[PDB]
Amino acid sequence: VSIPINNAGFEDPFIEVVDDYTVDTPPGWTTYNPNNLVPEKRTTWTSNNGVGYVGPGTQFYNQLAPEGRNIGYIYLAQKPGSGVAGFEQILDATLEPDTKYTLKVDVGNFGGEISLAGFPGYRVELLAGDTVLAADHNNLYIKDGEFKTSTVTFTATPDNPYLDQKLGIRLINLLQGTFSGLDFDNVRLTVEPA
Amino acid sequence: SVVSIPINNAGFEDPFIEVVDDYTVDTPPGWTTYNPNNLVPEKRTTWTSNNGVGYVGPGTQFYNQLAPEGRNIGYIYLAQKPGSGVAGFEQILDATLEPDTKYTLKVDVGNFGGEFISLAGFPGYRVELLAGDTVLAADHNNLYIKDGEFKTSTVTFTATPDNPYLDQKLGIRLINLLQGTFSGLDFDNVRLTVEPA
Ligand SMILES: [Ca+2]
Ligand SMILES: [Ca+2]
Ligand SMILES: [Ca+2]
Ligand SMILES: [Ca+2]
Ligand SMILES: [Ca+2]
Ligand SMILES: [Ca+2]
Repeated sequence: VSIPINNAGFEDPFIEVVDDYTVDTPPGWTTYNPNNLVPEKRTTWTSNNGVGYVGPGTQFYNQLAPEGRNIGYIYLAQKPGSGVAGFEQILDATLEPDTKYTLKVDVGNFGGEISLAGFPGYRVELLAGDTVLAADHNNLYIKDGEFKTSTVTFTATPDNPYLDQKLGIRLINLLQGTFSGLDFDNVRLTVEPA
Repeated sequence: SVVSIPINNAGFEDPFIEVVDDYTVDTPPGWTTYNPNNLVPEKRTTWTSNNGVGYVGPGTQFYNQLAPEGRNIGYIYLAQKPGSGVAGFEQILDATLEPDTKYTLKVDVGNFGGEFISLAGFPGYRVELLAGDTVLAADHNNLYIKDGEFKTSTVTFTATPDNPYLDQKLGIRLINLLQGTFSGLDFDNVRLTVEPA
């Protein structure tokens, strides 16, 4: 009923200090970088992704991390309109027919003070091979300091072109606004019979 | 104070079609053909890629209900293999993106069934709410629609005063994704409303 995802809640690496965070791609995820917005050689000033600690006393959120200690974030330095980037993970599971997939991700708009107000917008995708089967493109209004849960669902029929191809997830910073950073957490993919 | 945004031929009711299950193969009034991948030729002949309007009236073979609104639906068919690109309808609206406003776009998306060369199967759809060239929010094939049925796609978007695209023209796209066969789908009942956030 549940499909396994590595580091699904970005709990690895463990981070001790409040509001600390990494600037390396979270383990178990690759950087989705179709427009080359995330450079090969990262700096703390460049487009970046990583993991962050949302602990008691966080200046980023009114709540704690939706799950565990940690969230995964994407930050883009380029100006709005330059493209997208984010997290991708291809799974060791395949598109199977008469099956309904439910992808749930929590999407965070962190606030605080540089000022962190505003949002670049998000997209969450369910892949089979290279094909986006279903995606939530920025449908939820998320206020600074809050998380909302994005849901993407998909049902494959026996006649689907992409059966037995590898399932995948993308979590995308759209860069359609500033402050152009956002957080994700608690990735969940469950199957049930159609 | 919820108010709607004018859309031309929002229901594809223009033009009138008298005979049930008959259809035009030309771009519907008030809409342009979204063809970013040139999939739909300028002159259409029935078994080529085309789009148009179609009458869903009593006795239709194509659906387990009549049209969601009025007599007519808007359809898009693509003859290429699943994977070759996307095409559908676009209409740029008169209104412009406004701050502190929640937008609600609702569209009925249809998966016709039957035979004609077997119509079972579906290409995938995407509904987009636009400002300028920017897709603010979109429903990329999020609803499972059985052959013979319609489902209501909903796209919402709240504009903040810091939004980079204020005062750009609003737009709507209804897209055949070409990720399956039979590679035709219908649309109907396009509505866009605004209300304060
Ligand atoms: Ca977590
Ligand atoms: Ca650090
Ligand atoms: Ca923010
Ligand atoms: Ca109609
Ligand atoms: Ca069909
Ligand atoms: Ca229905």
